[PDB]
Amino acid sequence: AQKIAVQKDVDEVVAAAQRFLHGSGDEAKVDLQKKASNLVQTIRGPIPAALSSMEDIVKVASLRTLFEAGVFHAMPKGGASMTASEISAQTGLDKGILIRLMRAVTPLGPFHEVGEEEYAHTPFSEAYLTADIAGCFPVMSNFIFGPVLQICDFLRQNNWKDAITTRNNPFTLAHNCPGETMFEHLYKNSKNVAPVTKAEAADVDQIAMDLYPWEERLSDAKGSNATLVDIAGSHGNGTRAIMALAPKLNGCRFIVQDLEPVIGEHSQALRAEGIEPQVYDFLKQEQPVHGASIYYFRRVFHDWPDLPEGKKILDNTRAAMSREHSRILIHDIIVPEIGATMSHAWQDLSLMAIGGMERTEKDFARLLDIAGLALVKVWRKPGDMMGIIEARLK
Amino acid sequence: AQKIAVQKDVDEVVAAAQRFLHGSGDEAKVDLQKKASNLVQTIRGPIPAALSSMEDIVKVASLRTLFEAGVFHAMPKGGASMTASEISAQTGLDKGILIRLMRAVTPLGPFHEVGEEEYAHTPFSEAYLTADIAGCFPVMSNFIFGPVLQICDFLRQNNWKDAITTRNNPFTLAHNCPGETMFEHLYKNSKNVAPVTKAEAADVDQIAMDLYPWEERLSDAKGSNATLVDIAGSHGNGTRAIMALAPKLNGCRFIVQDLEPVIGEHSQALRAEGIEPQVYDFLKQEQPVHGASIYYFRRVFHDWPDLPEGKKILDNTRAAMSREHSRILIHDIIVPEIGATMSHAWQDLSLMAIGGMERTEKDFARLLDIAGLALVKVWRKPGDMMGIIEARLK
Ligand SMILES: C=CC(C)(C)[C@@]12C=C(O)C(=O)N3/C(=C/c4c[nH]cn4)C(=O)N[C@]31N(OC)c1ccccc12
Ligand SMILES: C=CC(C)(C)[C@@]12C=C(O)C(=O)N3/C(=C/c4c[nH]cn4)C(=O)N[C@]31N(OC)c1ccccc12
Ligand SMILES: Nc1ncnc2c1ncn2[C@@H]1O[C@H](C[C@@H](N)CC[C@H](N)C(=O)O)[C@@H](O)[C@H]1O
Ligand SMILES: Nc1ncnc2c1ncn2[C@@H]1O[C@H](C[C@@H](N)CC[C@H](N)C(=O)O)[C@@H](O)[C@H]1O
Repeated sequence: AQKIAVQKDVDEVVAAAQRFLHGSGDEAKVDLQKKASNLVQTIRGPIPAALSSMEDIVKVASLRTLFEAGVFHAMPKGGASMTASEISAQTGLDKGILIRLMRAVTPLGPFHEVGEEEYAHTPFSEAYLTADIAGCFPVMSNFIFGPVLQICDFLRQNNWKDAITTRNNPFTLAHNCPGETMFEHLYKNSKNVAPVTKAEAADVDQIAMDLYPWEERLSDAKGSNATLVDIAGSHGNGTRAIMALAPKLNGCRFIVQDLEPVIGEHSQALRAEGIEPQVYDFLKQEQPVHGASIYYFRRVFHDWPDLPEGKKILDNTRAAMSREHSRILIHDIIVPEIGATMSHAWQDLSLMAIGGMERTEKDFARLLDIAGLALVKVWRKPGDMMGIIEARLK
Repeated sequence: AQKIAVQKDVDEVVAAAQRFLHGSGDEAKVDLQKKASNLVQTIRGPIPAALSSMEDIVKVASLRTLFEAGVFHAMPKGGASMTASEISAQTGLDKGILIRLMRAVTPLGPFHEVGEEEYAHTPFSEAYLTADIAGCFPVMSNFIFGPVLQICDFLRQNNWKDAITTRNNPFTLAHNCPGETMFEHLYKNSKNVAPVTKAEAADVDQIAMDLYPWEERLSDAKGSNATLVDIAGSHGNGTRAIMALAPKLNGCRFIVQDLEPVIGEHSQALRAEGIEPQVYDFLKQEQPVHGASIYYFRRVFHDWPDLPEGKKILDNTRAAMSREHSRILIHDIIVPEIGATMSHAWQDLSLMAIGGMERTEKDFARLLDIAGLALVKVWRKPGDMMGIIEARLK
């Protein structure tokens, strides 16, 4: 047979493993994870591997059900087992459904099938209980997955032309709410604000904030100029990072603006840590606080297309700047023009469903020129997916 | 670090590989594919691996869009490349959308990113163009995936109780058609009949038909008794298999019954190969042809719950039998009670969305007793997922 295929792929895994296990602080790790995948695919063969999409779908379905139904929380941590019966008992999910669902997440899924109707946690299932995953994953599976699946349906309505807008997209199609942006439609139900703000807090790859010199720029600023605004700062974790990074400071104003339901959830937590909670909308208003150090956008612009909303953000902010004292900092993923990762692809293509997108370097170039903005410098410590786009008035 | 984790998992892959590469005609292969997956998961780590559900989702989305938009067919086979521009040109899918979508299916996806806006087929993407995958995959992604994703939503409506029925399920919820069974709602639009009949024809794991002695049983039958009926035979590929298996025959009637839109698509193809195309409905009618060799159900019962429809099938067929001359053959997956595969899980849990299910041996036991039917013998050549349930009147 073509068992030969397996050998070559095993060899490469073995090879790539050896490399990974004697480098330092990267390409090695990614390459090995890639050669590891090739093996699985090669073992299965092209035709059986095409069935992976169906397998993948039920697994995401069943994981989502199980997590919502309280199964992850009812099951004992540390790998102690529990029965179908005892689980169903504590959650009220149909023991027959639960048994069937479990089959999707034991054979390889993050659970362990100890024995007949007997299941256990592993660290991979327990990872779904951590702040990052537990804040992120439910929101995505309740509100985003179904839309991403309907991308095909939306573009088919336009004979594969790009009709996507912020208010007419696979999200509005799937949740039947044409005209509303994703945020608008979620915040209308107030029960959603807390989960969504937690999801907005999720930072799985640990964003690097020592990427650009805060201490230097902010404390070379005299008086009213010395003040940073985290626009759409949400929680404010970005601000707190910055503040931690430079305490080499005087009395410096630190403001976190965002919509009202967001400002509610985090306000007095922010007053506490010493930050001004300001309610602001960069779509219906011009930027209030004038002539500041820098106006800082973190994981904001990828929510938006270049026009209309993209230009209006930067235009409503040009209003309150200073030709040479203020500066603008966009902090977001910079997609390579070749060799994108699945980390790149899943964030970008999810946004696609709500009319957002992740931007190339040349994509950020277009955005700046459109708003008559001059690129000062792009900060990136490569081996790191996010850079900062620094810019000024032309 | 815990680079140790990678080593142990590499070792096991290497080990399981060596075993697989000196067995014969199985557990070896599955175990290696399992240890291969562990490695990928271990390399990524529990928290980053939880993000695999999001990655998996966009990949299925983007594959579905690309295949529908005609990209798989526009691209040259054999690994010759083609540009974003030349592809968009031949399909009219937005070159900007196409570029973004491609990122989900190059890094590991079945395509190869030759260079900037330059992509190529590999045998893994070309596999999507084969009869099995190309008949199966579109139907699933258009009609089934979205429902499977909404399993959680449906059961949440019932506080995780099992409300699922053949006409009230995640399918009726997602496609908004409460009251219709999956088949009813698809056949209402006649453009769907041809794709769905091709999907029904899909047989990816190559079902074993030499599993039970046709030559022996059929040709020990005198006269009007000697006649087999493939109920819901669709295409009739099952019948043709059987006929090929025994030509050691006299003039033996071979009938393939199914609903009308199915009988249309395949009728004169079946008359041709010498088979009686009969229109029949085992929900609204009793079984016409009386006292036959055997009544044969292939990949039928997993479309149905035990009651109502399950019992009514066997009851409408008991009508036309012979206490000791006729026999009933259910041919379907037999789920193990432990160590289910993802192959088991994806078929069962998809059905779950339309109120169907795959059955245990003890599950088939319940079904038989409920219809007052006696188990003669279960045929299985293990290492093979499907058996036959042979049964008679009690
Ligand atoms: C789900 C709601 C939001 C959290 C608001 C989110 C919006 C953001 O602006 C954002 O930063 N996000 C995430 C960051 C992250 C990075 N590592 C772990 N989490 C994230 O998962 N989901 C989102 N995201 O991004 C891919 C979305 C995609 C489609 C709709 C909405 C969003
Ligand atoms: C999609 C429509 C059907 C083909 C009618 C199908 C019904 C069957 O009875 C069947 O046998 N099927 C398949 C067999 C197969 C085995 N290996 C490759 N294909 C299959 O994919 N899809 C289905 N299937 O089963 C998991 C479904 C699941 C949910 C709804 C409908 C179905
Ligand atoms: N019209 C709007 N005006 C101002 N902020 C908005 C608007 N729409 C959405 N947002 C906020 O943009 C933020 C997007 C967040 N994902 C980013 C928050 C934060 N900068 C972070 O990096 O995590 C949310 O907090 C939104 O509430
Ligand atoms: N009420 C019904 N009565 C008779 N056949 C039905 C009914 N509903 C669905 N079917 C058929 O059941 C079959 C299910 C197929 N997946 C199986 C066909 C074939 N036995 C095979 O193994 O591939 C389809 O051909 C349906 O048209």
